[PDB]
Amino acid sequence: KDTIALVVSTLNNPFFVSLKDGAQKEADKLGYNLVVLDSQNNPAKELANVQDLTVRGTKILLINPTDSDAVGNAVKMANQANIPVITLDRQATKGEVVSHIASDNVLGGKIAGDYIAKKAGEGAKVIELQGTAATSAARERGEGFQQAVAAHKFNVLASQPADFDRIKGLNVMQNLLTAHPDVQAVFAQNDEMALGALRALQTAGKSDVMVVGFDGTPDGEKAVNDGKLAATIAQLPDQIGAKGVETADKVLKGEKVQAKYPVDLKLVVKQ
Ligand SMILES: O[C@@H]1[C@H](O)[C@H](O)CO[C@H]1O
Repeated sequence: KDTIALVVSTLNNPFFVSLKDGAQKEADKLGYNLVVLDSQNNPAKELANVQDLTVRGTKILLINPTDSDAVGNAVKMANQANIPVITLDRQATKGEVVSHIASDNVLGGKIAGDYIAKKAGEGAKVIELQGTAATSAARERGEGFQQAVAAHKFNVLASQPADFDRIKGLNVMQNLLTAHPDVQAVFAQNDEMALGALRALQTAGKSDVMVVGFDGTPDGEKAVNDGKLAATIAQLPDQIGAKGVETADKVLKGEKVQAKYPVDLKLVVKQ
């Protein structure tokens, strides 16, 4: 069996666990050996992961960048080693990439903003918990959210990165809460930060604040169902992973593939 490598940004996020399971199930299906490497959100670790794979007989590299701008050196090393690179979920700003597979994060952010305006009303006072700064996913969701801010005249009280992490999202929201107790709604750029934000609101006794997450992970869907999370934009991580391995197969078989493959989003609300 030919080996396909999957370098994922982190395995400490349910979203990336499902992405890995999607790839594993498709690799099993198509008869490939799948090696999984965790970069642990560290560009230095990511680079070393890629350097080690280029000599393991890896035929194709599926990579989820820890940083869209810094991953360029790793992609270029794969390029020198003649190993095709497919990015999943986040882009690579530099280096040659065969195909990129992800959601429309600009649309995702806009839909989140529109839903908030529908519930909390136009001109609502909002806070935004942004993802890791140098990732295409976070940059795009902020951009889509900025279109909603302008359309619905939201008053953005504060906007700060909590790095797609639940504990950080918790602490950042705790601090912004003390400084802006008049917040009406919060857009968290992933479900982990949205879950952390809910816990901060719980600790602070603020039951009145509407929170919108992003991903539709098991925990995020449970919160929406329990009525704790107002909504989440569901992604299809398992299908981003499957589409990556499927696309890896086509490349290895000499079939040309599209440069971009979108994966649908869906607004998830209770009922
Ligand atoms: O799309 C993914 C998911 O939202 C994850 O939760 C954080 O990283 C983003 O790039």
